[PDB]
Parts: sequence; C-alpha cells; structure tokens
Amino acid sequence: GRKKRIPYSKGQLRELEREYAANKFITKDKRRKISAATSLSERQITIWFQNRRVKEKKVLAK
Amino acid sequence: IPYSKGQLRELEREYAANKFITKDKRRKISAATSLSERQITIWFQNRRVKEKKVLAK
DNA sequence: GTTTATTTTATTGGTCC
DNA sequence: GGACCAATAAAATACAAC
Repeated sequence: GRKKRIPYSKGQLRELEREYAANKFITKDKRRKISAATSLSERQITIWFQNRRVKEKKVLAK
Repeated sequence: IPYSKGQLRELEREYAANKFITKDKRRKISAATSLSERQITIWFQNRRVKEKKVLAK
C-alpha cells in the first residue's frame, strides 16, 4: 500500500484535461508525449485517464 | 444534517471492534441504524483520520 | 473558528483480447 | 502482456452547522 498520494500541478492537470477532451482513451504513443511534456509516469498518466473515465461516468448524476 | 447519539455510540462500538469493517458488518450496521453503506463507509473513513489526530484525547 | 460528504491520487484484483 | 473495468483506501477539499 503506502505510496502517499501527491495533488498534481494545475499546469499538468490542465494539459491532462486538454488531451482527455481530445480522446477519452490514450494511445501508447501520446502517453509518452504527454508524460515527458508533464514530467509524470506513463503508469501515472494511464492511472489518470483510468480514473478520469470514472469521473465522467459519475456525471450521470446530471 | 447530524447523526444520532445512539447511532454514534453504535459506530464507535464497532470501531473499537475493528478500525476497518467487513461488508458483512456494514450490513447489520447500516440496517441496524438505517443508514447508507456509503455513509457508514464514509464515517469509518473519516473516523480513522480522527484517530490520526489524537492529541492526548 | 471548530467539528459529513465529495474529489483526487493510487493500488488491487477481476476480466478480455 | 497490455488494456480495460470496479472496489477501495487515504489525502485533500469543501461546506453546513454550531
């Protein structure tokens, strides 16, 4: 377990949202572009989209 | 909105029983006090944070 | 100004090709 | 092996009551 969670930067988050608008699913090539461009882990990025996906589903509340 | 004192005592009763809670328990517990498993789940989640804030009671 | 409920990282364990 | 899902926790926030 452990792995104390760390709040991402607004800059990074913005770029994250930016691309998620383009595609809800991410290509193994964009991920490498996105990571380097935001200094994160591909695994982290995949986790973001992995999690971002569930957010949208929750908007079903609307 | 505030949870009942009796309900409260019920919670801490089980919380001393176990910091984390089995789904089997959440049942009895939610029904036992008519709550929401989300709610019961949420209390325990926030409950643990209290314990990390023990400052000589 | 102090004391329930939502949102955000993150791992775990199931699937499906 | 890689992608996806959901269940679940903890840290961080938020917002109401009091």
